[PDB]
Amino acid sequence: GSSGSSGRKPPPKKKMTGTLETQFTCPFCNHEKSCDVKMDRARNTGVISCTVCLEEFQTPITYLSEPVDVYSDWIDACESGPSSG
Ligand SMILES: [Zn+2]
Repeated sequence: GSSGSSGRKPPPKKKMTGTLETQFTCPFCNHEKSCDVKMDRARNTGVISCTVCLEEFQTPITYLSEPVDVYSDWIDACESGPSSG
């Protein structure tokens, strides 16, 4: 058959994702950091919203919960999980 080989493999540049910035992608319109997560403790209910399509969602949260989790939930809640309240 065929073959050559060479080797050598430099390390990839450092690039991580800084979560917990009250910002997340919107699966509805998808316009990058364009959403705000409202963590209401008194009511223990996190409400998310968009800044392009004008959307909003509500979900039960707690002190331990994070502003990054609510985002994920909103996804499954839309693709399959109609919340009532
Ligand atoms: Zn949107």
